[PDB]
Amino acid sequence: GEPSLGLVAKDSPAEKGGLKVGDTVVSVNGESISLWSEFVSFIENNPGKPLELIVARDGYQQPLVVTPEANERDRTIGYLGISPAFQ
Amino acid sequence: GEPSLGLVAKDSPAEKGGLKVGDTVVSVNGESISLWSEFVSFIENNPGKPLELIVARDGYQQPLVVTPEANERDRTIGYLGISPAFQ
Repeated sequence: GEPSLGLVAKDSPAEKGGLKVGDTVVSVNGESISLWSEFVSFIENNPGKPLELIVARDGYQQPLVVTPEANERDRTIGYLGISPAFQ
Repeated sequence: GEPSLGLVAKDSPAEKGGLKVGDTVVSVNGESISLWSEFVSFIENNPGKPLELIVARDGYQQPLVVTPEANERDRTIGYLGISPAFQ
């Protein structure tokens, strides 16, 4: 639902780019997003390409760059190493 | 996508009711489900009431009961403590 992160995998693109549990993704490449599925779409469809994020963390919005890597099960789609917030 | 548990939060209603990573939820309250979002609908809309699950684990189905608790960020919605696998 909401574009807020649960757990971040160790040594993942998400960890390397500075994402943390609890971050809310505000925008990707300047495009505002409101749905987790939109964030997932940007990840899966852009393997190897940097994504410029604005995230809300601890009451402030800050920029990050994260680059999806080739998913080990299907190298044609991107993987960041993130799970959505627990529901 | 699939109602298959990638992550189960520690000390959550999900853990306390016996759910484990890798379980697939087959039905809730006798109603078959096929989508993660359907399980989320049952959880979010039934805070504080038991849900009767059938779960598939290692090829066998078994009954479990879980009781969603009031969500942290929003105490009007139920929370179980589940997330899909990393993406």
